[PDB]
Amino acid sequence: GTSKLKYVLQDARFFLIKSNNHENVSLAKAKGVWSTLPVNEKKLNLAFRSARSVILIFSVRESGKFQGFARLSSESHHIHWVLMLGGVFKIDWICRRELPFTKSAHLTNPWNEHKPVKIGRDGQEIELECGTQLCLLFPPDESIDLYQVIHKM
Repeated sequence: GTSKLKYVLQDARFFLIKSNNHENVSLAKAKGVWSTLPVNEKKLNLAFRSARSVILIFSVRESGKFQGFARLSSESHHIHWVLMLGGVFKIDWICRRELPFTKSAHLTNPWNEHKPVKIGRDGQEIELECGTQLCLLFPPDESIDLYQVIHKM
């Protein structure tokens, strides 16, 4: 179902994460971690303290798709990334399935000039309504149990 997912997303904040290669997103899916440049690190740490859930929505450059989304479970703290980096965020994946950009063409992001939500620099914040609808478009990931994520909120 979608009900626990909607609960996790209620009043969340959303950020677009752009990776230049699939290897880094694979590492993040395997190890439950993400790292970003300090300008984005500072924004994510501020957001983590400010909201019930901070959701990272991942897209590999040139792939034409999102590769999934995850919830921050920690601030950054001080991984063989394919590359100055900041700390390491621990994340819990909510969906490890892909979503093609063709399916999100009706969603615009007011915080990026109402451009389609696929468009944005690494770290671009996605407004609440747009980000919620974007996450709800992903195919359900039946391997994930949101019970454990709910308890961390």
